[PDB]
Amino acid sequence: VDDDDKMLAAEAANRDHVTRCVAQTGGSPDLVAHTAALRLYLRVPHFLTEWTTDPDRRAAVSRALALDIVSMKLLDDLMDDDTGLDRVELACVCLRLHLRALHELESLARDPKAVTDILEQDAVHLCGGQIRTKRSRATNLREWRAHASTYGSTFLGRYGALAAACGGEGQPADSVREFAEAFAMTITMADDLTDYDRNGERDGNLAHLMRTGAVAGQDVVDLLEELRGRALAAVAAPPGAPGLVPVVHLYTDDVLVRLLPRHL
Amino acid sequence: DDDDKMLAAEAANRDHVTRCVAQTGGSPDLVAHTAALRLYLRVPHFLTEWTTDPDRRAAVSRALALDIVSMKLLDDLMDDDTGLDRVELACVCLRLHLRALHELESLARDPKAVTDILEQDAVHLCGGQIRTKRSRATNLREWRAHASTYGSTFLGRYGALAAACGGEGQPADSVREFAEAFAMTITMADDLTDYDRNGERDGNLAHLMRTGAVAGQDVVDLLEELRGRALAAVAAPPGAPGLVPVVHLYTDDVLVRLLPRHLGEAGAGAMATVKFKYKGEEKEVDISKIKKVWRVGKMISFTYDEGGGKTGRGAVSEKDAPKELLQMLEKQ
Repeated sequence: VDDDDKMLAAEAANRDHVTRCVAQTGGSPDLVAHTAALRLYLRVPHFLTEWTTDPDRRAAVSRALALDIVSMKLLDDLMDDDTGLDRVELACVCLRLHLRALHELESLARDPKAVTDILEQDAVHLCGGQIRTKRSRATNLREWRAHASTYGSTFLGRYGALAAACGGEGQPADSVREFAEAFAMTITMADDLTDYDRNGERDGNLAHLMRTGAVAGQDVVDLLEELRGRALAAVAAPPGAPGLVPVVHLYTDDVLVRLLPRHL
Repeated sequence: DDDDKMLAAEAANRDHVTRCVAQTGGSPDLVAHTAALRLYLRVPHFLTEWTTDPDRRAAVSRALALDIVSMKLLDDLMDDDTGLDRVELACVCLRLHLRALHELESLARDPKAVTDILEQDAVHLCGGQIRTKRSRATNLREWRAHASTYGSTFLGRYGALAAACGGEGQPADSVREFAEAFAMTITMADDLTDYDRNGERDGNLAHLMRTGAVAGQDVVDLLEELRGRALAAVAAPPGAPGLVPVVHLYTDDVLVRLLPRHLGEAGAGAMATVKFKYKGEEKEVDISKIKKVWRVGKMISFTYDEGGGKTGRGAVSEKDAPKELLQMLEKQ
């Protein structure tokens, strides 16, 4: 039973916890399905909880994070209003999953108060950030990374801090967060370079800037190597999460080998 | 001076919310939108009426304002008909909500009380709202059932939070009972108002009333039941007597101002009458047939229409004179 077996079971367990919850609160089949298809979002909590030694606590935190992350994803579906799903269901399920997550996370945190501390702390930076992102679209790598740092990095960094706050001891809280923020940007670039064709995205989209020449391929390669570097470092801080090393390489190499060639 | 406290409270909450909206990147339009939520911003003052420490009362009142508004922005976002920017709506919605959670948890008796309360009937509230829009109501019973989740349960939770964060002397169950009953009185008022302000029709109480699907007298009985429920909760020790005029104010407004717009010609249930014996017979006439009426000592004498250019006559003790007849006296 290797790490992949733990990852696959964590993902399935998070998916089930989420769908059960969407369904008991009125979610339509289409919404339950939409929810079941957010694969990475359901998997990411497993990486964030890699520093948690108790297997039972880790599964509990993992699925509580999955509930809020999916919740935020639905809130995001609600603002783009482009999924064809019923906005009432989207809004209601979004609220329901979020409140259940607060309940679950607070019941696992050493200090229940730590949960609302973390969520409030850079709430302005994350929310005001998302507004600016959608207002002024990016025109170069500097502007892109800046925006991605809020809806991507700050977004995941928060769940990083929560996983540390609800994971018991032996948790290097700042490294868990460092990890999530660097990893979040690697995957945000991935999404950008996948969503160009799957969604027909243009304005502010990194793939678009790449093709229109506003951004150089080498710069993009450098950014990825920088993020890889930052992620590997974060997981080497004591106590350390060696399990995440292959994960960092997996997602980074994929953007390099599979996705970048599609734009250059 | 409770009126001055109530007004100040609303302004204080307005201030706290708008600054918060502004600090997050909310546009002037959105800021104005939330500043216009008058009753939403005032309601927290009613919910914290049992809070003895003024400084704590103000802190709780504004934290509640924050979340109540946020939920209102969430609702604006699902209807997507305000013309406001969906991104700002979603982001400000989340930001205010997260701020409210932080403020409330800081005032709570117990660390888990805020999230316990929000989780408790979260499914009831959320699936409740989904079903409200999924199946429009077709009678008073159905209207009331839907209204009990997005109105009563909705405000009931903030009633529970006011009690949880308002230190000692809070009759948790009563604060919430008030919130749930008052929320429904307000919800009926919105329906009877928004019929014209918004052009709302499906599942709308005023529409059900005009359509004939719901009877005026039943609406009156419900409002009376709700006034009674609210008054009782407010009477429970330690008591919040200051809320009494408030309860009557809102209930009477629905009865006096709003209801008549949907019933018209005295939809006050049954056509009132006057019973009397005349020339040895049992007689009863509808106030609608009565022409002239005057007093002679404690007796009320009057005439009326019997059918055609025909005119009736009669006299009854004032003790047996219906309210309507007695009013016709003053009005004559």
